[PDB]
Amino acid sequence: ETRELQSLAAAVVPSAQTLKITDFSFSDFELSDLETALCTIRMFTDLNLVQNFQMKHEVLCRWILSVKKNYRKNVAYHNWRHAFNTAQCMFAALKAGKIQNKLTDLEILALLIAALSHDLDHPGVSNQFLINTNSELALMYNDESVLEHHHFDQCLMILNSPGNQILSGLSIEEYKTTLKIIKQAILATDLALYIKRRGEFFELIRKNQFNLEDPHEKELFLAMLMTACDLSAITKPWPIQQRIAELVATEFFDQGDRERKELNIEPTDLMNREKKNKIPSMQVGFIDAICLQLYEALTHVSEDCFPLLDGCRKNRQKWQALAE
Ligand SMILES: CCCOCCn1c(=O)nc(NCCOC(C)C)c2cnc(-c3ccc(OC)nc3)cc21
Ligand SMILES: [Mg+2]
Ligand SMILES: [Zn+2]
Repeated sequence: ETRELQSLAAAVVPSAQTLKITDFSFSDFELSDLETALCTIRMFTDLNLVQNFQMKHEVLCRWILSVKKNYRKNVAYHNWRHAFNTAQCMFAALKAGKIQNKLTDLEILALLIAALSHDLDHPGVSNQFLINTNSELALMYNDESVLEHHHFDQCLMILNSPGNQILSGLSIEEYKTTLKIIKQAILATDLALYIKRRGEFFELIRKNQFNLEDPHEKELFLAMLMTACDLSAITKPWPIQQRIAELVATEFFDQGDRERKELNIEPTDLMNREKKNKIPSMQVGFIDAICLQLYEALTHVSEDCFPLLDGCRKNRQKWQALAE
């Protein structure tokens, strides 16, 4: 929409301080859609991406609105607000968490784009569901990280669309490198790839062998940072985290309803509204098994990332009081 582009491109962009986007405790709940788009421009601006990459304001504005438009409004959790919150957590980890200091402008550019694009056109159903219902997407990508390959395909489509080419000014070598980093960062959002690769990351930290100058270690770190940002709603102050967990559960139960109606199966506990009683004990298990070690490792990388670990520990204690 041309009208929405004009509304955004002609608007004054408030400061990062005013928008509170540097805060790990940030909440999008009170913001209007236009305000989330203004926050997004501010993220690109303050990470020196607009200046460094000579980005055309109108093009960046069109791209943000195209990304926002390509998230489904009938998806409870994996929608524009979650992608926006993931990017905000990336901005906070880069600024407040001091991750910016450890990466190049090209990596930062790729991470912010990947954070905003990582769930593009998420259908609100898991990879397993798409393989189960024999969906065309599952066939296109050989049942491996189906959604994640699709999110990158949607990301590229937007980047290649007329008037949305925010990378048009990059040199050919920079452009190819950025797309490769974006692709790897989006694929990293598949929790199966996080579990597969995390052991190597935790071992590198434990042995003090963690070296960001090594290209293989750099890619591994960017993958871990993507997961940390993706799951970051689990680290928010209790009331904010509780409201998002309700959306997470709503999406899982919506898939379960689809499985009951289309496949005639009793869904897995995670996807079964009738087994909503398992939520608190399952949240404790998931935080302990998946979340804590990741936030611990990121804090070892940069001490300033501690609020993510602190919030995760506080939420674990709260969910446990509900489950016990
Ligand atoms: C609330 C719904 C019930 O959650 C139960 C716990 N739980 C789970 O058991 N399994 C998940 N994924 C599939 C299995 O994965 C294995 C373990 C690798 C799973 C995925 N995401 C969340 C989540 C994320 C952010 C978030 O932010 C607030 N709140 C909850 C929780 C999750
Ligand atoms: Mg995803
Ligand atoms: Zn996500």
